[PDB]
Amino acid sequence: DNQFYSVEVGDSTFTVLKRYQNLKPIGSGAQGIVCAAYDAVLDRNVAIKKLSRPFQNQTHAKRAYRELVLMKCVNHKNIISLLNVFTPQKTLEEFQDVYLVMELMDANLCQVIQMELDHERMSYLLYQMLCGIKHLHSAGIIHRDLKPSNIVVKSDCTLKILDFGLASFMMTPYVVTRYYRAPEVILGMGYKENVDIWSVGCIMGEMVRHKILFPGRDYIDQWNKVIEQLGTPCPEFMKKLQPTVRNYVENRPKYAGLTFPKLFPDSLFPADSEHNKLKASQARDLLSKMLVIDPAKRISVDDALQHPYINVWYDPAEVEAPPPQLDEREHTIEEWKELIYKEVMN
Ligand SMILES: COc1ccccc1Nc1cc2cnn(-c3cc(C(=O)NC4COC4)sc3C)c2cc1F
Repeated sequence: DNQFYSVEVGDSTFTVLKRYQNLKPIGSGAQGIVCAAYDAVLDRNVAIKKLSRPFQNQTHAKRAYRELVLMKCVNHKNIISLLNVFTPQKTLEEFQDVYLVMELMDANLCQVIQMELDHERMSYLLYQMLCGIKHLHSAGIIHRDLKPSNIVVKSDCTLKILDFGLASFMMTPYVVTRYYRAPEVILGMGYKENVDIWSVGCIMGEMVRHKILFPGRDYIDQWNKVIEQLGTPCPEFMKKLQPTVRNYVENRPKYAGLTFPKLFPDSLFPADSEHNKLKASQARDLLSKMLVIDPAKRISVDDALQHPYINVWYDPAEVEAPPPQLDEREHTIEEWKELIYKEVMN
């Protein structure tokens, strides 16, 4: 008689509204377990993510409340839009789980990275990534943690971002990915909008190379791979570092740094025709303006949107959606539960 029913996807239990049918697992998609389903009311397929007791600790709760708030705060075709938010529980007292429903896409960006892509679809994905990031920046949201696993793609090239990024101690055997974070994040520097441009460059370079550009067990190894390939930054960059990090970075073995022709040889790009020959040099040129250690010498979102490799997709109304209440501090489990429950019920 109630509007909910229970199914077992994996070893997880999905209690969802009776409008969603034929639940099957898909991918990881951060912060829990996600399902594909058919929505009988909308006559379309959807993705449903379960947030199991998001108020169980500060890290889970601060992020969950931040997501739930910020999603009815953005409106752009390359940023996640929720079709529905619900909890099967009736009261605050019994409140346990939150379910997020969104349009069903087809694949991670990780899977697309493994593929061998043409310039037309490559640049269109980066175009959509830059538009979504521009929208977030214009809404006063600087991500700082873009990664392929949090960007979903459709078969027709459409792309959406999922997570809104950073704002700590976890208990599970689930590890965070850090390879796409900017030197500002690795070195605790204070940042600006183009901190997300470094992440786009890491993604674009991985699409070309089919290898993580800057892998490592932690920031120690990750930093070595940055300076090994890009070289030690100029004395101006390091002047802007805090004394302690300053000493560790000044004393790291100096590296000359390879040029971008040798970092991404023409072998990695299609270049059997004249069109592909030109697009390869354009693609490599943008990479060299994005994979810059010093954020003062790093290209901005707006400048990269006007890059010849990118601007072939520009259209009058395509990022023209201005933002249509704020973060909190230290709360307890009881307080985060009530805060999250209110946002769910409105
Ligand atoms: C904050 O994140 C979320 C918030 C709310 C709800 C969900 C999410 N996350 C989430 C959303 C999507 C949207 N599409 N997919 C997806 C579908 C795949 C697939 O195999 N589809 C078959 C081919 O057509 C059936 S693969 C893949 C990555 C997702 C995976 C997700 F984890």
